[PDB]
Amino acid sequence: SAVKAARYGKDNVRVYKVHKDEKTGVQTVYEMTVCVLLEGEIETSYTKADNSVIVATDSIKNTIYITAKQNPVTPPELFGSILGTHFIEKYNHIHAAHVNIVCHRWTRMDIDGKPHPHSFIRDSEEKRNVQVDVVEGKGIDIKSSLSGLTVLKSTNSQFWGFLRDEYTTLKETWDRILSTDVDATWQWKNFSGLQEVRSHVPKFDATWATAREVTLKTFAEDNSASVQATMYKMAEQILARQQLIETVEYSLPNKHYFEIDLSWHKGLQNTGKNAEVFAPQSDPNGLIKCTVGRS
Amino acid sequence: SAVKAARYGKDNVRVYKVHKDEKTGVQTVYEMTVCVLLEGEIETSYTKADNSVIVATDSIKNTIYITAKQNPVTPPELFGSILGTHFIEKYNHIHAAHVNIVCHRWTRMDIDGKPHPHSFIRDSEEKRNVQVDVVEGKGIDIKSSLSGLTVLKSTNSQFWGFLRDEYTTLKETWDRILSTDVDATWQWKNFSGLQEVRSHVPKFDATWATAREVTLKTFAEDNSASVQATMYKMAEQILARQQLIETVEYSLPNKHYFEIDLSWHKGLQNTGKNAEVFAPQSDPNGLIKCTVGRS
Amino acid sequence: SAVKAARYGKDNVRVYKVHKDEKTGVQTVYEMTVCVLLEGEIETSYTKADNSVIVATDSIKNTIYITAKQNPVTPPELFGSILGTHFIEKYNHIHAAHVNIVCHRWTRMDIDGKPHPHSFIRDSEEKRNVQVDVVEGKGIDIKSSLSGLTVLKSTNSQFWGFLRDEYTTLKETWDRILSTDVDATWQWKNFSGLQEVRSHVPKFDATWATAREVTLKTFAEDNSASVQATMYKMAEQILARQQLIETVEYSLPNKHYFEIDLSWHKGLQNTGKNAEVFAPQSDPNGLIKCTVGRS
Amino acid sequence: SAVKAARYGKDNVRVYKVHKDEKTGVQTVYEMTVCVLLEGEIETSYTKADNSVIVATDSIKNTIYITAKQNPVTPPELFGSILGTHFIEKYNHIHAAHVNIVCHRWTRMDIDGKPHPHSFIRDSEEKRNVQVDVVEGKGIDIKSSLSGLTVLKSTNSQFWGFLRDEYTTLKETWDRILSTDVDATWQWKNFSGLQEVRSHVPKFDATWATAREVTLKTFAEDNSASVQATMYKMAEQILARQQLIETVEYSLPNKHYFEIDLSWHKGLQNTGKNAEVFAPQSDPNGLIKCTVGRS
Ligand SMILES: O=C1N=C2NC(=O)NC(=O)[C@]2(OO)N1
Ligand SMILES: O=C1N=C2NC(=O)NC(=O)[C@]2(OO)N1
Ligand SMILES: O=C1N=C2NC(=O)NC(=O)[C@]2(OO)N1
Ligand SMILES: O=C1N=C2NC(=O)NC(=O)[C@]2(OO)N1
Repeated sequence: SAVKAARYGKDNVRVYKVHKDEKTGVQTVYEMTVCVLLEGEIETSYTKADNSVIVATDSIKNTIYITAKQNPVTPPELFGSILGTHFIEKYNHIHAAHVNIVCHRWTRMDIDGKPHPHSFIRDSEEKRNVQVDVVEGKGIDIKSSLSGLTVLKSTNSQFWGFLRDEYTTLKETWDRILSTDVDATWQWKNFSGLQEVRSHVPKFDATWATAREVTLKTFAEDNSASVQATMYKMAEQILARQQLIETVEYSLPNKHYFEIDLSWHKGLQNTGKNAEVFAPQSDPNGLIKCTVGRS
Repeated sequence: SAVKAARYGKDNVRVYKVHKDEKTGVQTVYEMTVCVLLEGEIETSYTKADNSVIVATDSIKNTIYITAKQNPVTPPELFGSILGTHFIEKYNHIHAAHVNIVCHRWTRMDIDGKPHPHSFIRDSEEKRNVQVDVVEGKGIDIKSSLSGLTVLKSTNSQFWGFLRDEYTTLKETWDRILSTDVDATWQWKNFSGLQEVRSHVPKFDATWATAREVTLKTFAEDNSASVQATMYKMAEQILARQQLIETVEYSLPNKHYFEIDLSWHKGLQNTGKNAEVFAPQSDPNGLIKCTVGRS
Repeated sequence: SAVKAARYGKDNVRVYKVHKDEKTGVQTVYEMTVCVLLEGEIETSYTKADNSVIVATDSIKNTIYITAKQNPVTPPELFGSILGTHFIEKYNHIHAAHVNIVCHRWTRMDIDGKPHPHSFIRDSEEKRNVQVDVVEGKGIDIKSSLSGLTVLKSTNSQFWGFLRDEYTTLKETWDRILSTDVDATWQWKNFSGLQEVRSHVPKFDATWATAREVTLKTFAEDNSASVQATMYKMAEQILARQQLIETVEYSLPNKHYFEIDLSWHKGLQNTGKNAEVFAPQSDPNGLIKCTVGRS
Repeated sequence: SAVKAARYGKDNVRVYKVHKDEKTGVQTVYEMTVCVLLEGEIETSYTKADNSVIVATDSIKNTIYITAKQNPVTPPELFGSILGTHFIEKYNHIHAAHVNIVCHRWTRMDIDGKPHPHSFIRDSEEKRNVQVDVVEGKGIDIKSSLSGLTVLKSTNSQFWGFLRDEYTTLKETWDRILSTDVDATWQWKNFSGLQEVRSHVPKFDATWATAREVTLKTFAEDNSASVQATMYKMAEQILARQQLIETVEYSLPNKHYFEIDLSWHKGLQNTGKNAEVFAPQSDPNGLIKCTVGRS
């Protein structure tokens, strides 16, 4: 037997950082959960009880905190690139570092209509994430995403013209609820190293903002023929607005809201044009995926 | 043996309702999770296999949806009062109805700076809740709350002067992080029935808004001596602003963010005035409670 | 305004303890999550920023670990009584200690049919809990429970003869699935102090074992007329087997499994006597409660 | 722009099935959660609002229940192969079906030392899973796994000889706690179709049992040099016991239990040989992975 694949490291590392402007008094906070997994010439730790090749996961944890102390933690694409680069440069025998960062929201409070200098609210469980793979001799591969963006529209969603056979019970509809939890990922052109990542730094926040804006506006405004058709429009627009993206991926649950026929009770009309009260379904759920690239 | 207490009903009933203004096209959505538990002359269902006294939980579910179809679902204090009153009026042998409602956020989207007529975002997992106890001959007892309001301030929190003995390791501090998940409850004067509840309807949304506003502003602005001292200020202000409240209760975790001494690594200074990177602690957590009333 | 109620302390304190028999080599592990909340002459911490009355929650945490080091952690009723007694004895101004313990399962592994001396499996997420309220001048009040015991029977559950009116759609049944998550609590006679608790120590494990045995056997063997009728039988049996219990409480969800009519597809018969494939319903769920005492 | 990848279907489909032996009265229950995602000539549903190519996810749900009615649901490898094969055979334009099944435990109760004919306990949240990818022209690729198997050993775990540099604070140890949640996957030789899968049916339950047995015994008996070294031994043993497996993958968190120095309190000794009370750490956690194949 032989080791065909191996990686190891520290997961679920919670990190907070504060920036304090002593001149203005304005403080800004960042909170993340970080995972770093390493690959390299580590097989003997598995096959021969050779711990000499192991950079302890505890040490990886320490390194995450040290790197956050010595560098900006934003944008997460940059921080993850710095962190991953560190491991492959510091340790000859480590040849890849896989850095996942989940960024938690701490939005500055407005109090009596003015932004507060040091108070924040978790205004959504929506996350901004990165997956930064630093692979020695193969640059830096970055996937950026937003996830946990939960939305609903109460009309201007349709679903008709789907295949009908002996397995089909679903009624066609021209007016339904659509709700989802958006998971949207944009995959960057490979970067050659940390200099090239740094050279594009403003594009990371800008592209995240674009992706979010396009997602919301397209969801709100598209009189949707299907989840498939709507999500494709989102992806093509994001690709058109950032040439350093190669692909955009969406993964969207269709979180069903079922009509409730109440006509058995005193002839109450609660379906079709009269539908007001619905049963949100926790499960099951449609799950619709696609990855869009350029032709 | 004998039945000393009993209640039963349907829990975890998800409910959506839409309102459609056909003139303007503006749609408004409401989503809840409802629990209704009944008490009454039901002991023989337990002791004698007498199901004749049981209003089936399935029927309670149906009734929740019917009541939502036939009545406003907002404010939740009103909806819960209507729903609870129904059971004690409809069924002679049912003498209490305990209605819990969790209201989920669906905040209208702004698209290109304009409110969208039918698209919504779950802008926070914060909930607005009610507990409405309709007890035959004893009116309607309502507890309103907000919960899951997660906040952090990066300075202007202190904790010194606490008891120090042989069990104490905690250092005094004059500048720390404070973060919590706010659970705040206001208990209304007993209402005699549904007419009296209806007579105060505007006060429910207004008092929720007050409670939220006071919580946020006091958290942001109080240079906090302790969680205890800050939460008391919140409660006393809410009591001063609504005379139909009898008590205000807060339950606040102290979600600790620990300094990380990095001085073992190249003399890095990350404590005290130099503290920038912290370790959020998932557990354990302080838990601080109080109920404030009028003197 | 004035403080009508207050308590505070440390929640979510994870604790592991090992016992090592150096003679035999057999090791035994215990794992808990502990919460201790204190009451007393603490109102000025809320009203006057008086921290002198606060035993820091950090110190309460330290005390939990010290007490676990210096005492048995089993049975949890005893450990909680020791821990609660400590606070009211050590601190003149503290007059109640509220101790909640959740015990996690670490069941010894059998390897090649022999119990292993130091290896364990989390064989269920079922918990054994206590709530120990030590109140100065009022002894020690203990509620013991088991929770998260998830069971299903595939027949020998019925539900017919329930009230039928204009809100009822549920069909009567003489053969259905019954599944629940058992939460069962037994409330002990008040104990005068720690000596009296200690004098009954063997009864704690014995009564937990009885409660579990009775729950399982009654669930399995009762051809159930309703959740109500079955749970009452469990409670009355437990009361008959331990005179130092005053009441037994059950809280049982009815975790519904719905038939699926497939007759629209090629006449497939999957209802009534032909029902084989069912749809487990995540929500909503019936919730059935009762507290049984002696007549 | 163009669709580079797409798949869609129904997720989170809960399924129960009962088998009833009318001769013996013994009933046996199965409960799963199923996901089926399809690929094929579906791009126009995304690009052109062409729903004609969509087999509705609702219909996929119906098909799961119909297939469970008409076929065995065990072993899950077989059920998933039947289900996946159905979609690629029934629909010309569908060319892959990706079937994930999570199997939930319903272990038969023993009551008064005898197996009960129709009562079951969720004896662990451990799962048995499959991932069955049926790809037209490319057979059936099956990955089988066990997950959520939570274990702890209180000694006979070591970790010393790891790399030490300026990022390292971790003390070497020759006696520590090791706890993990086992996720173990075995990847089968490609099968040509459903006949070949059926021809190996007994091997599925047998190999799952082997994997579980080896995991437990190796964990219990290996005086572990590291998670890496122990998990490799598990994988090599499983490969040696089933030649139709190509690889075995483990993913193991190192769920840390930290010593608590109590020497600040009355000289209490709770470290090293005197360590009895530990602090389980919820996060962060080491995460150790490897995939083992044959040389
Ligand atoms: O039943 C279905 N209903 C759906 N709606 C949709 O937009 N696309 C689908 O493919 C579908 O996803 O859930 N299938
Ligand atoms: O250690 C403590 N630190 C705290 N901070 C606080 O505001 N009050 C407390 O009572 C305390 O709550 O967590 N105890
Ligand atoms: O619809 C119902 N079905 C039930 N079954 C039951 O055992 N008791 C009830 O009161 C019931 O609880 O869920 N109500
Ligand atoms: O700090 C570490 N401690 C560990 N223990 C271990 O068995 N292997 C590691 O690589 C390690 O994983 O968590 N790193």
